[PDB]
Amino acid sequence: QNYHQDSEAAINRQINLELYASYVYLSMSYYFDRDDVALKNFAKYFLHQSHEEREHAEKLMKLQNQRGGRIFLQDIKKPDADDWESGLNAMEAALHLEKNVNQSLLELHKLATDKNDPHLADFIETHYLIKELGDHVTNLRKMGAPESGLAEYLFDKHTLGD
Amino acid sequence: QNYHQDSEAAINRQINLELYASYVYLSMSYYFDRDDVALKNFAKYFLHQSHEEREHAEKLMKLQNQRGGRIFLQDIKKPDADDWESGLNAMEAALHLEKNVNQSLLELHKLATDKNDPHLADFIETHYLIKELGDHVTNLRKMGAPESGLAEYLFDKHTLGD
Amino acid sequence: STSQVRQNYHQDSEAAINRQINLELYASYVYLSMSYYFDRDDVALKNFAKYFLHQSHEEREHAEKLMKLQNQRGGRIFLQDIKKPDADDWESGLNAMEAALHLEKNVNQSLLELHKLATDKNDPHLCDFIETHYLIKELGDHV
Amino acid sequence: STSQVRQNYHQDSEAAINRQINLELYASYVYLSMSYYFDRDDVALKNFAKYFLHQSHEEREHAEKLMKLQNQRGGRIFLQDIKKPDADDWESGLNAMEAALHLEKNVNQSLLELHKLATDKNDPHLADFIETHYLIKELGDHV
Amino acid sequence: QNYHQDSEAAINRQINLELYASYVYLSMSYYFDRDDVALKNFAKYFLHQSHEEREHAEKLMKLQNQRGGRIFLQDIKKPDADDWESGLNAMEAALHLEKNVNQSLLELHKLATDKNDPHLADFIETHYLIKELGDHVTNLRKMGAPESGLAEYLFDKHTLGD
Amino acid sequence: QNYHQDSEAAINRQINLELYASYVYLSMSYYFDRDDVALKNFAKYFLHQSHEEREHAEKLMKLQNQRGGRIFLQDIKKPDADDWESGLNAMEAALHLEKNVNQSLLELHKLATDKNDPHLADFIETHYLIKELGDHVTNLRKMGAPESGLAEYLFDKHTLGD
Amino acid sequence: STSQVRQNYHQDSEAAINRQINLELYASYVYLSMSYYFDRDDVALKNFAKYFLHQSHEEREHAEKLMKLQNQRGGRIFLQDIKKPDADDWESGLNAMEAALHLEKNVNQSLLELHKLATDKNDPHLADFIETHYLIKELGDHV
Amino acid sequence: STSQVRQNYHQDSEAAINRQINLELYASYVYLSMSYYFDRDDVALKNFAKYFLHQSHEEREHAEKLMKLQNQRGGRIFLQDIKKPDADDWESGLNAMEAALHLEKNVNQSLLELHKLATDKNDPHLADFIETHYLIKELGDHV
Repeated sequence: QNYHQDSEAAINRQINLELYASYVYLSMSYYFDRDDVALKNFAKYFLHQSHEEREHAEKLMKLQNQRGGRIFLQDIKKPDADDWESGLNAMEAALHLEKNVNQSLLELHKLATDKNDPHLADFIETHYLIKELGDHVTNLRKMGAPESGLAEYLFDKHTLGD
Repeated sequence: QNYHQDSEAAINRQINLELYASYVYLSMSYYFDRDDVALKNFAKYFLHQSHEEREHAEKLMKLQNQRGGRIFLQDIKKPDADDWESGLNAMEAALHLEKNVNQSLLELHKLATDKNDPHLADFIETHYLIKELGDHVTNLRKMGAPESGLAEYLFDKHTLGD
Repeated sequence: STSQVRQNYHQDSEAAINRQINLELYASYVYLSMSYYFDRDDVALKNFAKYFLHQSHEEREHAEKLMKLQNQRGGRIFLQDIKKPDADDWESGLNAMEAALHLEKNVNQSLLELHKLATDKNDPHLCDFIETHYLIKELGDHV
Repeated sequence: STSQVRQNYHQDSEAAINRQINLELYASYVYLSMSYYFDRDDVALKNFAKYFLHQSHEEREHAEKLMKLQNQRGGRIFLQDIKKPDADDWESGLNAMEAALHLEKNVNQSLLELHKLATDKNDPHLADFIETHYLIKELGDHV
Repeated sequence: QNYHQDSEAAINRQINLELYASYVYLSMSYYFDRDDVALKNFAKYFLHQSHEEREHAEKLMKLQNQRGGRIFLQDIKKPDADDWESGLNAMEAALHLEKNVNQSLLELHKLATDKNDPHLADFIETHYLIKELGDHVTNLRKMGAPESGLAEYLFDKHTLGD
Repeated sequence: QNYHQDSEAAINRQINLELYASYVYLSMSYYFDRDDVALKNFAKYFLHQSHEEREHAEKLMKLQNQRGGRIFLQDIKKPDADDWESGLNAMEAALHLEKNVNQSLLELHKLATDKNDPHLADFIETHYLIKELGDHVTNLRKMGAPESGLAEYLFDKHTLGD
Repeated sequence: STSQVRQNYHQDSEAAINRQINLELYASYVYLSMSYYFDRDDVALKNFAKYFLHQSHEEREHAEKLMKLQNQRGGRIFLQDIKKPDADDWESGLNAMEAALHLEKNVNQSLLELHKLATDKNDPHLADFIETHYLIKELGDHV
Repeated sequence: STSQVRQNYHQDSEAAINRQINLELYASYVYLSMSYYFDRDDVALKNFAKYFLHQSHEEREHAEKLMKLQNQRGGRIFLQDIKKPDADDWESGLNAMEAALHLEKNVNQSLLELHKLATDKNDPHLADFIETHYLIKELGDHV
């Protein structure tokens, strides 16, 4: 059967993908630590979400070795840009990103049809992480975002603080 | 006496009416829970008041039966619209709403002339809600909004968060 | 055009959800009116009055969960009229429960229907949700 | 033009409230006058100063209940001069004192007036408010 | 001596004055209670300061009666206007007002030269009230008052909410 | 050895420079207390940081007397301007300053090469003060600073209130 | 021109405060200087070290009380240079002591001067301040 | 051009930082690789799995300490690819349990080298930071 070698190939792509997002969210994070962006909360958000997607790839690697399979590590590609211009654009990307990262996670459940259903837990949390990202893109826009640097400052404070 | 069947008839209009508002209020709530709107505290506001107009119509049916009358339920008409445009518009509406809802709740008391004066507590409450409603429509207009999506955001947090 | 958060969510589902919403909403409305049959002195079963007000509120929350699901996956909520119960006077000993328990079928079935439609369109998120939101609504007696 | 919140609130009540605003305000002013007398050395009845300052802040509070009602039904508050009180024999043994009851009568009277005006115009809200507020305005002295 | 009648007549003009202050502030307060400028929190500001210039005139009449003098009560003239236009113009007036309230309070101390120095504790608190008024006027001006009605909202919340 | 006289000379330049830092942040501090400026939180900032650079000079003199050195005090010169224009331009000066105050604190360590490394602990916080200083300049410009004076009001409330 | 908040504040008072701000600050600079003479191993009077770091902090808070009055009355704070103390190597640390004597005197003096300039220009607020501030300042030194 | 917060930070130091940012990020990768090496049913050394997940996060935090120093001194963070755990041809018990020896060597070495460069460019803050970061790093491998 290719089912056992198709599915151990999927855990690896996701592991190298859920690790990628880890990188991007980290690159994003310290784009906001820098003095000429200086939105300490934007930093705190992604950096947490960066840990979340690290802890998420780490579960994939423990499911692999449980299911007998083997762990094929690939280069963690550097994100597409290291200057994310704006908060509104950093969100537009992490949205585009958790969506492409969620594209494959789906191909991983329709091809497993486990009785374990192990990952199904982290499939629900990625979806909670998408609506939150859309909600965050919408507010920035109406707030005459993104250019109004005022708008981003208040969102840093009143949305990424509580 | 037509008085026993007038009242039981004005009760059934109000029951279906105080029902409608709940529906209208539920529609508004999840018009803000949707990602192109994204004002959770708006969403939170109406879904409490929906429950409160619901709690208000549940009393009406317990009063009907307390009075021995009969409960003639009518269709809960779909609220006029499913997209409420802006926060400011949604408020202007439920102001139009709880005002027209009060109009017959007036026709109800004057046609009653009870010794029990039971709904007088809820008559006293439909009025606190209307003052608050204009109070919210006014703060919004002067905030340059709604053409200023910023405005609606800030109100979402500063007035609808405490 | 398209909502910025939509994924693997097929158009036949977005509609079927909105079907199940007006449904469950109808379910709150009959369950509601029902609690208030038993409450009339002609009946006087605070027990059975009591239980149907709760099943009204739980069915509405169900509606809520669904709505929050709709907007969660980027689909739009198009409400319809919550039709007045085609029932009118439920009444008698061991009564109208028949017309009552019934909807516990058509509600639950429309869900299992939704369950097969999700498997058809390979939407695993939708599947788990409905399975969580069928098991729950299970329990029939007393519940 | 019209305030966005008005409802079955007849222009006569709006003027009648505002007239009850200046009245309670005058009532506060006089009670104050009376109060700061019992304090003077020629009389030195701190018991009475005590009651008349307290009632001084309570008729002012009354006044505010009403203004908060005014802006609540949607009407506009027009304030007038608080006329000086006619009083001086602010002292004695069996006198002057009650000459203030004329106040408790005319105050409490203009209220019952406002109550019949509510009932003529069919504003059950204004009515239950005036009734609560007059009953609140209870009887005279206590221990 | 006219000094005994000088001072006891200054106490009265003042009693009639610090009373006026109370009245104006109370007029101001419920201008922000009404539905066309629903501010609430402003409203809490002045109505407390009306209490503070009432309890302040209440002390004046206790002193007159201690200093043997007499209490000559004059009309409480209606405030200059019963519409204040803008939170900005409410503050500006009370600055001007407390400024004219304080002018005479000076003519009251310079013409007293007591050993008791009674009112000198209330002369120090009307100055804390003057700096704080201009502090509220200044912030509102640079906010862009009034029109940007947006300004008066934020000031309402972030200045008067704490 | 000139070393004992170059280092005891470098201690005094700095004592007369971190003292000057104390004087600028005070002249800054009470330019915000004034009624036509009135940012109570801006004031609280420099009046605490001003305390931070007076405690900083008091350590220098105790180290001068510890290493046997002698304390040569100079005039504490009046700061460049006693009217700082804008919350943003005070931050640009205090930044421009803490960088020139740190320019010499460097020459003082490269010329020291202790086994004690006494002022090494204070070098690590003058750098925490600069990153922070730029972080606030950038939000201000950013916080769409300045012009719309409001910017500075929100920054006074939202960044400097917590 | 004029600040929106000034009253009965004469342009002389405005200037004599500012003289009083530079003074007190000069005091904090000398008292600071003194503490670290008693701190040097050549003197090793920690108690006198100790007493004079506290006199420095407190004559600086003084200056701040004064600045906050300036802006409180509506005048403008024009700061001058805090000159070095004429002192430097208090040989006999009694020279140190005699320095402060002529300091406590010139300070307390400029204050009492501010006191009669206030009586001159009929500014009862400025006067009560300087008085509290002088009484505060009095008190020899136990300790 | 230039960031508003840079001071005596030679561009040499800025480049040498971003190298150690990719280096210490690479190390998060290997230790992870190793860690889950021991978790496989074939090795079953939970203890070693556990310790390498610890050192994966603890060197990735290191990475952050660095980037945050970067943006502290005013320099710009440019990530590189986190190369795979080169892994010549290894994954059986008792294997390149080394690997990490040379890894810590090249990590701590590149650190120690960075110490010589601050000393050359007279950058005491960068030098003070790394001595701590290395001492922290030292002591560990065991027991």
